[PDB]
Amino acid sequence: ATNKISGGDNNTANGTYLTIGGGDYNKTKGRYSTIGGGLFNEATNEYSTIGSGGYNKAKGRYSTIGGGGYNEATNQYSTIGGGDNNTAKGRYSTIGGGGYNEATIENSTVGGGGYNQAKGRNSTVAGGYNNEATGTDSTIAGGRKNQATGKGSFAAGIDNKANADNAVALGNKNTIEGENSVAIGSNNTVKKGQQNVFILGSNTDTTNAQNGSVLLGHNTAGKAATIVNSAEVGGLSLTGFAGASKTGNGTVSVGKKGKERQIVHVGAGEISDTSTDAVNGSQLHALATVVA
Amino acid sequence: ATNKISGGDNNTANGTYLTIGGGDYNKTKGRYSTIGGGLFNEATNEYSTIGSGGYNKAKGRYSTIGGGGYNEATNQYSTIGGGDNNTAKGRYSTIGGGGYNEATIENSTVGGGGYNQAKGRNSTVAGGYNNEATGTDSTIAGGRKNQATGKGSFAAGIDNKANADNAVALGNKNTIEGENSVAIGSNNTVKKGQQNVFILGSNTDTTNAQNGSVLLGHNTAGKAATIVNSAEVGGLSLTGFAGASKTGNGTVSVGKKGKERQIVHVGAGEISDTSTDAVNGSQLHALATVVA
Amino acid sequence: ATNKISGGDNNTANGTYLTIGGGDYNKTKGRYSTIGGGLFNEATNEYSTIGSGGYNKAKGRYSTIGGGGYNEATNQYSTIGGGDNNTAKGRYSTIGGGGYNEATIENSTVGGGGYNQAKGRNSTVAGGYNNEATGTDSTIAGGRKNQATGKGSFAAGIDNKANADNAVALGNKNTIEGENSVAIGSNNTVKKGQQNVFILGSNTDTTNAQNGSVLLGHNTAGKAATIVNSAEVGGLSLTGFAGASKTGNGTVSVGKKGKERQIVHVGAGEISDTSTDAVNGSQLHALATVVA
Repeated sequence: ATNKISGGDNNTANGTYLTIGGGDYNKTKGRYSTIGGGLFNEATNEYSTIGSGGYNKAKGRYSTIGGGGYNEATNQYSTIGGGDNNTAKGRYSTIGGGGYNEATIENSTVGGGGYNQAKGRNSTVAGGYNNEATGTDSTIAGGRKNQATGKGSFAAGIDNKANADNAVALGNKNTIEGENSVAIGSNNTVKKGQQNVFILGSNTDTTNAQNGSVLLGHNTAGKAATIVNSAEVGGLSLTGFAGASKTGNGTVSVGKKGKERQIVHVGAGEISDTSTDAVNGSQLHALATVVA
Repeated sequence: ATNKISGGDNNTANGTYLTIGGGDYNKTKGRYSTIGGGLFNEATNEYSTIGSGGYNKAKGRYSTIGGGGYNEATNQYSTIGGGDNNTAKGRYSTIGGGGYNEATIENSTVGGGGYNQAKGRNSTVAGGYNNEATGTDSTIAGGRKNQATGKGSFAAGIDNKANADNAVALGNKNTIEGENSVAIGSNNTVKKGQQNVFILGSNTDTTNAQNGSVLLGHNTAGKAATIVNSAEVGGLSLTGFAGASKTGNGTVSVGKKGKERQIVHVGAGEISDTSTDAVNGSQLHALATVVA
Repeated sequence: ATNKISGGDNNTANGTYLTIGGGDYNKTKGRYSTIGGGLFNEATNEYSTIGSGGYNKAKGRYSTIGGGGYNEATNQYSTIGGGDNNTAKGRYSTIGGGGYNEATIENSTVGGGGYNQAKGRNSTVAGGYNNEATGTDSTIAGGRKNQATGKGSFAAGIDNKANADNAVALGNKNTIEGENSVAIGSNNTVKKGQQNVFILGSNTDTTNAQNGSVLLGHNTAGKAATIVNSAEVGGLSLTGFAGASKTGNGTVSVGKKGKERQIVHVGAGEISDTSTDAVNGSQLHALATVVA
């Protein structure tokens, strides 16, 4: 006799200090739970809340469904703002609204949009469509058809995969499955076992890119690092080159075979036997002048 | 006689299983709609919800307004968490809260903040102020005065325009209106018809940057690619250069005229007639040594 | 006698057109405020709203708390969707849900997650864990333990500090405290007084990087710019170098001492006395051929 249920013949209460504002076929269980009205809403557990709408289920302690239809807030401190067929079943999980979204682990959030999944702990999908953040601390800023399965990974745009730890995939069709790698632009792939690779470009060819490679530009291809201590030009040998690195660091690429790029506005580099500064045309000219 | 309306003399119901918790001047229409209380709230259609507040309008099926004032949730599965003068009129559209925000198409989302507009399908504005995402699958992460009119474009910071397809504008005053281009930093412009341009820099001059150009650094200027098959130094001709590309790929720029940059820690490149590897100072020194 | 309070012996109303749907120990003050039910909820001021739950406080005009526990919406047009111990005390501030989140200034937003703080005007934290956006127009896209104290700054991933104006920190452990700088990758530091520095790389050494420096790649180190007008190789002097810039622009770095990187697919640059185009191996070979 502590409950305030009113409205319909089929509104049922099974507990203490429950309230149903009206509508019909609404169930309440537990203690201090509330349904504002609507149709076929279930608010069980302690201190749960359903604003209204239809076929919503707020099981779990301190759950909240603002309204809409077919939403399910399960688990402690869940929140669904509203929308269609949203499922917040993580602790402190949040779905702002939209359709068919899932926030399934502790502190996961979905801002809205459609068919988004925040499945990682502390993962976030701000909005967009068909985005899937699975890694711990992963983020999808928005867009469509992104994946962020990496720990603390970040993805935004269309069809990206930030699918290794600390992966950054920005733009369109960037696939990252190698640790600590970045791809910004379009159509870029960093495969598993290609580590520390950085791409600011589009339509790159990363077949031959070793670990540590940097790729810049449209149509740029990776290349294996070669050790060059010396060279021979028709009997004449040139020895003592600096930067003939033993380690496999990879190479900074600015184009591909047949589609090379000029590097412009380069300052004059040191000319000495230990110098690893790049050389510009005026410096080579200077020497060629003497060869007259 | 299936309705539960109570509270004020001016609360009106026109339908089946409607509920008004209290307050005054609240209207309900349709079936299974609910107003918790407050003032001048309109909940029409089937299964709509208004928590409370004032002058809110939840027309449209399965609409939800949590509270606040002057909010309008129109169209199926709309959600407004609360706030001032928010308009969610897209299907499954969402506005978390804030003031004067608009989510107008299917699956669009506004997290909060002020004067934000998610007008593209699957578009997202997480928050901030005066941000406008118009493209399909476009994203504005936050900040102030951003635009994302491009399909699957991405913008964040202050005063950016990701206004071409797959455009990435990050930081302050990056304007992109050329396809598949990226600008990260400050004060960068990629105009319409400048395609595949990548800028990691600030205050760049892109007047002379052709398609495919890469600009790195503060004050960096673009430059037109030149074909250089050979050169002549005082009667002496040097022929057979590799990388004298016929195609217009653009050029990687690291500075501007008068403010050139050295490129440092460059590994020794191949010295052969097909070599497109960059050359360091020790390599030029090596040859100069022989010229003694 | 304009109020509709029902449910418990300890539900109190002190104002006009207030409503309490049920539960117990709920307080209402002001005009047109509403509590759906629950336990120990306080809805004061004009047009405030509490859906239900426990120990929630909606002071402030047009406030909204959807549900959950221990939430406090203070100040005009505040919104808390639900969750645990959230505090929205800015004008038009928004918290989607989650636990222990704070939106404290005008137009600030927290999408969800845990221990997030939007303390800057127009600031946004989409979600994640322990993120702190303090700057005006600052953004944290998501992830864990980020800071964005800079005006219009942007951070995402794990443990970043976008802590200067227009700072972009993307990935893991990027620290930016220098004006208009960008760090994308892992373990990068831009200190106060290092301006206009751009890093696309990881584990960089920025001790010797001057203003305007660009660092590319894993393990890349900055280097001070040197003026090189001429050089001397065993009595032979080479004068008239172009790009011997007087200004301190900094240098583009591609590696570090002992771990240098080759730059590959470089187009042939102009060979003239004003040429600042980079030189490739085939061009140096061409000259070496003549030295036979």
